[PDB]
Amino acid sequence: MLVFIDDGSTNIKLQWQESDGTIKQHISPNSFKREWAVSFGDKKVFNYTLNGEQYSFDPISPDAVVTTNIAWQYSDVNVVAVHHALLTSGLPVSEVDIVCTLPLTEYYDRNNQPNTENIERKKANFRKKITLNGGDTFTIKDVKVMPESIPAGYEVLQELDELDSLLIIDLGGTTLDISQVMGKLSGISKIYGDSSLGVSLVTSAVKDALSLARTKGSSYLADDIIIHRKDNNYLKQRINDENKISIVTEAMNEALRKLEQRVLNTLNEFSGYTHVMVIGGGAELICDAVKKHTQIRDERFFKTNNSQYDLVNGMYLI
Amino acid sequence: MLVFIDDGSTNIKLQWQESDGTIKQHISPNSFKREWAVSFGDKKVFNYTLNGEQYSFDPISPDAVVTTNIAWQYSDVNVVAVHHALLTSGLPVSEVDIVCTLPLTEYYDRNNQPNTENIERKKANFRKKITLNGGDTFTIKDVKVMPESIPAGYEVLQELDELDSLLIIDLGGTTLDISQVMGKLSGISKIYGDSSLGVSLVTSAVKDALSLARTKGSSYLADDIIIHRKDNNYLKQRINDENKISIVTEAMNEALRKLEQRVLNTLNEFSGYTHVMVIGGGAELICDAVKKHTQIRDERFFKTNNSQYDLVNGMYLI
Amino acid sequence: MLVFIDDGSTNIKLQWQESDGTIKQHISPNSFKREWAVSFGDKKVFNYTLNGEQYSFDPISPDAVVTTNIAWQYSDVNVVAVHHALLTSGLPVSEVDIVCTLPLTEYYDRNNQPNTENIERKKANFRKKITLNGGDTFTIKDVKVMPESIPAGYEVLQELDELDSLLIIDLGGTTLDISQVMGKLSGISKIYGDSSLGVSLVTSAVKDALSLARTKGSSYLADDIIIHRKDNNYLKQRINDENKISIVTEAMNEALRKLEQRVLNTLNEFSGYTHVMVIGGGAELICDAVKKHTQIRDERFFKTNNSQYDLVNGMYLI
Amino acid sequence: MLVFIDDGSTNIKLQWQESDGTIKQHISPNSFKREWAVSFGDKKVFNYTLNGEQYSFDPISPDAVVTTNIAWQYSDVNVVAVHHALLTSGLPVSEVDIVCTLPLTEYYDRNNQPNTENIERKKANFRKKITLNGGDTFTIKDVKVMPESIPAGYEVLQELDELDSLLIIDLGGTTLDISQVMGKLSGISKIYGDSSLGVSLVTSAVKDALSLARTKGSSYLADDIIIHRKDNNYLKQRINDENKISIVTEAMNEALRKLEQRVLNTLNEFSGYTHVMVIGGGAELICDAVKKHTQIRDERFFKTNNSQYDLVNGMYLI
Amino acid sequence: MLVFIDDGSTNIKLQWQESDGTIKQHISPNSFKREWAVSFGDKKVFNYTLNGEQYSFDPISPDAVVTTNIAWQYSDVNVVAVHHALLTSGLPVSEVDIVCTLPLTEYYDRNNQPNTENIERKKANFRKKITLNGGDTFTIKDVKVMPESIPAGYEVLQELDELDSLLIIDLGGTTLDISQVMGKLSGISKIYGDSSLGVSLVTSAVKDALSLARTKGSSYLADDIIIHRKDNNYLKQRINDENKISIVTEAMNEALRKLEQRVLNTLNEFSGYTHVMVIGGGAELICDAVKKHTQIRDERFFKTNNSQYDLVNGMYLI
Ligand SMILES: Nc1ncnc2c1ncn2[C@@H]1O[C@H](COP(=O)(O)OP(=O)(O)NP(=O)(O)O)[C@@H](O)[C@H]1O
Ligand SMILES: Nc1ncnc2c1ncn2[C@@H]1O[C@H](COP(=O)(O)OP(=O)(O)NP(=O)(O)O)[C@@H](O)[C@H]1O
Ligand SMILES: Nc1ncnc2c1ncn2[C@@H]1O[C@H](COP(=O)(O)OP(=O)(O)NP(=O)(O)O)[C@@H](O)[C@H]1O
Ligand SMILES: Nc1ncnc2c1ncn2[C@@H]1O[C@H](COP(=O)(O)OP(=O)(O)NP(=O)(O)O)[C@@H](O)[C@H]1O
Ligand SMILES: Nc1ncnc2c1ncn2[C@@H]1O[C@H](COP(=O)(O)OP(=O)(O)NP(=O)(O)O)[C@@H](O)[C@H]1O
Repeated sequence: MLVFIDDGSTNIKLQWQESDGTIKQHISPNSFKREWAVSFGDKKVFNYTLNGEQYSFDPISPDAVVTTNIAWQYSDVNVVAVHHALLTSGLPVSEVDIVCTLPLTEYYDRNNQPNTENIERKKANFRKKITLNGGDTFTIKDVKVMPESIPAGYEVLQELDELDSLLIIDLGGTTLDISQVMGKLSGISKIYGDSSLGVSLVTSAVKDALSLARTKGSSYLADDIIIHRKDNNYLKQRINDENKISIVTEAMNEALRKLEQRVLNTLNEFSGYTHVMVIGGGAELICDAVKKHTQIRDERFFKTNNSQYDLVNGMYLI
Repeated sequence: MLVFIDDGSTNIKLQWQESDGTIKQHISPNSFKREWAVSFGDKKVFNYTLNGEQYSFDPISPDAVVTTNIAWQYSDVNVVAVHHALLTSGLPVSEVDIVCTLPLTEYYDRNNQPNTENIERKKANFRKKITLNGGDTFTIKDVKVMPESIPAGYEVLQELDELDSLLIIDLGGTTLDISQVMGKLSGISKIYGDSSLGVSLVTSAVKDALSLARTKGSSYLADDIIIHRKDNNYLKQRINDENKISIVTEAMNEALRKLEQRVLNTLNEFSGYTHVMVIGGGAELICDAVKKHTQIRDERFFKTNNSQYDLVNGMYLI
Repeated sequence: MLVFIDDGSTNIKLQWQESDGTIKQHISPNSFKREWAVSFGDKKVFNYTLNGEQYSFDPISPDAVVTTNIAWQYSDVNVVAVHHALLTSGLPVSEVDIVCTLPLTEYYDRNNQPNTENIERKKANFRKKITLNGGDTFTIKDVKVMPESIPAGYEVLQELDELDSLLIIDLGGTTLDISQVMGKLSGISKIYGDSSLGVSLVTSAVKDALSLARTKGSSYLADDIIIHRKDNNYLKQRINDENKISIVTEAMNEALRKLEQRVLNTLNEFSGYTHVMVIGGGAELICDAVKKHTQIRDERFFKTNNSQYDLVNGMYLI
Repeated sequence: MLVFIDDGSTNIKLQWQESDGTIKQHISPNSFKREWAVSFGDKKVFNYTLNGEQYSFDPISPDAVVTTNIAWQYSDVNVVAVHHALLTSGLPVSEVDIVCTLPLTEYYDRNNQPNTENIERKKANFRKKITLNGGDTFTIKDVKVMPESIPAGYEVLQELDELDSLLIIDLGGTTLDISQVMGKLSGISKIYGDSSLGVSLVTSAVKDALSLARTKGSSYLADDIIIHRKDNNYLKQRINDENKISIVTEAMNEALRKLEQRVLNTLNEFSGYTHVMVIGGGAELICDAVKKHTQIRDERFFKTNNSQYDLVNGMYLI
Repeated sequence: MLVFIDDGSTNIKLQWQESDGTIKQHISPNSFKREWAVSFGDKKVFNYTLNGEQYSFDPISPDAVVTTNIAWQYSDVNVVAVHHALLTSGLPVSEVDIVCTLPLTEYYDRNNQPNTENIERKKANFRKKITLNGGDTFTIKDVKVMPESIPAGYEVLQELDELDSLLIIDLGGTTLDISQVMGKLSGISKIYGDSSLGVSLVTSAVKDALSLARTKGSSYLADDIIIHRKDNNYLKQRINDENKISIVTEAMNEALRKLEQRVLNTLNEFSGYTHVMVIGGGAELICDAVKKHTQIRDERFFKTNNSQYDLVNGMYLI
């Protein structure tokens, strides 16, 4: 099979069609500790070994390595993460072939051409050899790359025309990727990638707030707080023992407001967009401010019900 | 081949006869950005390099260089534009020979003789060396020039007589060129060229109106508005998000009315014309006001169905 | 060669015998604009330079200089006109010698002798130096003058007798020249020259009528109207766009009738004429009124088929 | 007030008597660009709006509209020009009444009577509505016309007699107006107007010479060169950067010599003048050649110290 | 005090006269990171808080925000920058009143009048409330604006005359501002502002070159390279560890040559300038090419010894 992995910093997204026309979407959060897991026998398992150090999954605790740093797309951790995600697919273990991502800024340069060097460093990373203990790993044979902007506009761009342009706003954990594509993928006017502007901004405050609230925890738990920002009762079941939900919520809310400003300022680098779309899990978080700031009328704004998956789906339906 | 390029400021017009008696008319809008295009592979392409800077096509966005300035007929951009136009001809890439234009005022002087200096500066411009990346460019060998007035009257002038005169009104993007030719090209009484009076007058207001309407765009898009001035529904599909079609249409209409006055005033420099013709894409825009102002009876007024092409056709059928 | 130029105000008439006994008659209308002609290469040409100003031919348009003023026989324009006429002869360019005209009043004075002063001013005018651009002009060496009356009667006067007299009426564009010659050129009784009575009278009304009819034009075009006064259809092909042929024809007809009166009044200054002849292009216009007013019987009235040329032929066949 | 405006093509001349017996002469050069002026606040101002287009003053640069064309006496520009001139008078803004000019040829026709049609078209032009921005314009109520020949001879004609005639030569920018008036305004023998023979002849060569000398400029600057033709040092302060003062001066001198010829030829249409006067700013330029050509003795030749103003003064002191 | 801040994109320039007739010039580079500075106590300090986010100075490292984007004249950063600059003046902290800049294109519009809207948005920006921690900030009371072209010509324009024109070329980091002012500030013929043509062109290539040379750095460091382009030894002390000075210098030199072309092309929009001046820090970089291209003689070309300060000085000495 050719199988699609959108390897994001925080979540691996898979698209893959079992020959029965069965196209499947499978997501896997990345949260890895640099040591093995301790067993009590009932499929408690998934300890991986690669180039000295070893790893195993941990969703909940600190010293799961933080992956918001830029160079995640050449990390050894990345290889671990992707293997682990595909090992929980429900696929027949085998050799297979894949397509993966690069961030917008990685492919390109001063004269807006493919950065073959960085593209190939990427391909080479998935050659690294890795062992899971009691069990065989899938083998990853052929690798190719796509950028992280275009394909999420795919369907919408089709029924657009030839003289108009769709602004695709991709906000991920690490990177804000913006592209303007004129009227189908007939043309791509302008791209922009800002690897310092991600959802990380608030997560990496709220981590510190949770530590103040005596809940020193994983990045994943912190994101779980951000996802359920609206229910104070839910947050009671996660913030360890306090009336100081109050310290955390306000610190979270302040830093949330301060994300918007810098993201919107970045948008005013582009103009002449006829249609505007917002994809990525972070779309949920900024959607209304964007829609309102760009004065687009309802029919020209498309924001989907599974924003998190738009990109890998697009990669597939090319 | 000898191939005919009417190189207008805004549109390159080509006439060229494949030896099978096949004479072809091909037009190409000029809209170029001073940087390369960004690829996704499916003949996405056409990045040109000449004397330091580089260029690529963009129909839609600002910072495509505005070519309404006078000196376009010695611009490096011009060379780019003409090469690009011929690269989309469907011709066998090769060495070839061409004829091109000069504006009426460029050929001539105080004692109404050829301005060999300006004629030769023109020829020399098409010697400039240029590279397109993955592909070979046609080579332009022998160059000659014709003026931008005479040849569009050619057929009509033939079946005129010898004692009467045809007024050819050429309105282009930059230049209003008027000539009076007595009874076939047996004689040419009077010429006149006004390089400050072009269609640009309205385009360069409506550009600013579109920016007010939050549609900061290419000259080409603005011309597309002017071409479809009559359908408010069409203009809904181009004016980005507004009841303020209203601001744009009136500003456009006012500036349109104010073109006519200055063009008609210019005509009252000539007299004794028996026959009147109007050529160029701009003919469409002023035709009725001229016809009515000059009190010519129907049989003496000739305005064609492809006004935009009259000149290059004339160049050819000499 | 000695070549004959009847230099009339409006038309240069040439007579010249190629040594093969080949006597040729060639006429050239004078209509000159004080600036050079504009080329498209196909023998488009004939720009002359003399004593500062320059000239070129224009048959059709105003600001061709009007030559009905008296002093035409010392004008610099005259030199231009005569050179131009001989340059279209089909002669081998060279040095040559010529005879030319003077009006009746110019040769003579109070005691009816040659006016050597005016005769010599005339000769000196054809010494003026003149350049045509790409080409050599004929050189005019020896010059002599004849008066504008006698020689047109030449053949008829021969077979007349010795006791009877022939009235020669020369009506030109500027001048009415009348002479009575008794019985061959054995004697010349009486001359009379009226330089204010020419065909100009009607031409210079009809010019203004044509301007009323929005056909502001050359003197030549106006004469072309006068020549084809009889065909309303012809005049439709020249009068620019009107039911107001009506304004022009009546104004022309009125002024035509008013010529006759003053010319006939002038004739009643002479008496005792046995034979009457009318020469010049204007003869056509007044012939019947004269014939009828002078009650001459048919056999004594001679009006030729090429009245325009009678004088230069006479100059030659002396 | 009844206020006198000699509206010449190039300069508006005003005469006007503040009720304190204060008669004032005020002149204003016409040089107008078809767009508004850009402010820095210190009475930087004078932007006028009339019938679509707008205007403001510019003395120095090209695309100030050239007003040497004939139809200036029905131009909308004319109205602008006259308003502007009167706005710099130092008059109390108000309703007022005026007398203005027409060229000699405009008043008259084939039967030498007032051309009421053209006289009234003139009157109607000054009804046009015009706005200056921050400020009120004078209102022009009652309008009458005078011809451009007679009144400049006024005083001199008074102390002439009744049997002799004064030739008034008016040379303006566009028009050569000549009149012969017998012995006071007791009679006017003959008029003549040549609207193609003005000072423009040299100005419109020297403009092109200045462009050759890389000094592409206003008509006004060119006239400023003509006015200071005698000081090479002055012309150093205006001709932008060159030893090629040499190219300009000779081209100017040649075209100057070639004016004289055609103007003198025009004079030989008149005769029997006892007294000769030369008025207009152009008088300065041709005075000596005329005086010498007409062999008038000193006491019969009157050429004034403010030739430019003779006409408007005459209009007033009728 | 009224104190003069020329707020340029890259450098704040101050002029201010301590009542002792003491006029002072003080410049401050803008380079700000969106987080606070870390102390070791010895006046290590200058952390500012405004509308959520905070800022502090950093000259040396990336993620100091790049201010070459257009909208810098309404940025919150701008307010920070200006406060910071004035906090290092050596002034008594207080309420004070200021004048500041706008770019040429910001003041004006289609009908060349003040753009009150943009002028007032500017004034309002300096109302924003800001806190520096341990210390009081100056309070900015009254604000007015001047354009970025005129005042740098001030002294020179005074001793010019009234019929000639001075071309002031302002090249800044973001904007090329050109103005032609006729003979003192008696008149201003033509302005032009190109906000896409700044020194940024080369800086924003050389930034990327430095990253190739493993010296990923601040804009300021990159400018420091450009300033000391001539000493290879100096550049050894800044380019981190390489024989590949070679990669950087050539990339810098190429992009430098390609600035000139586009700036000179822009100049050929103006003509008739008698005097030419070049101001701004960028003047140093293009001076010779301009001087040579415009063929001005030495005495008409003025380029000062503190080009960077010409504008704020002019603002003051109005
Ligand atoms: N439904 C959601 N509600 C709230 N927060 C969410 C939601 N989905 C995702 N997030 C958060 O947003 C973060 C970044 O968005 P996401 O699109 O998942 O990044 P990614 O694709 O994994 N990485 P990348 O695009 O490479 O930066 C996630 O890690 C979560 O913390
Ligand atoms: N069919 C049309 N309807 C309306 N506007 C048109 C049409 N065709 C052209 N135009 C407009 O008229 C402008 C100038 O006419 P055009 O003849 O196309 O110029 P050109 O020959 O390419 N250039 P030039 O003659 O050098 O100024 C175009 O750029 C369009 O904006
Ligand atoms: N065949 C003709 N029919 C009608 N009108 C004619 C004809 N030939 C000439 N004319 C008119 O008569 C005018 C004067 O007669 P023409 O004899 O041609 O003058 P000329 O000899 O050239 N000049 P001149 O004798 O010096 O006044 C011409 O200019 C024509 O307008
Ligand atoms: N004192 C002068 N010395 C030299 N040239 C002058 C002088 N005064 C005027 N001129 C030139 O002569 C031109 C025409 O003369 P002028 O009398 O000023 O015209 P006008 O009366 O304003 N116009 P008009 O009579 O309608 O053609 C001016 O535009 C100047 O170029
Ligand atoms: N002396 C110098 N030598 C070389 N480069 C310089 C010099 N001074 C300034 N520059 C460069 O030129 C750039 C822009 O010129 P500068 O006049 O400083 O801009 P500004 O006035 O601060 N901003 P703006 O006019 O709004 O674009 C600076 O940021 C430097 O990179």
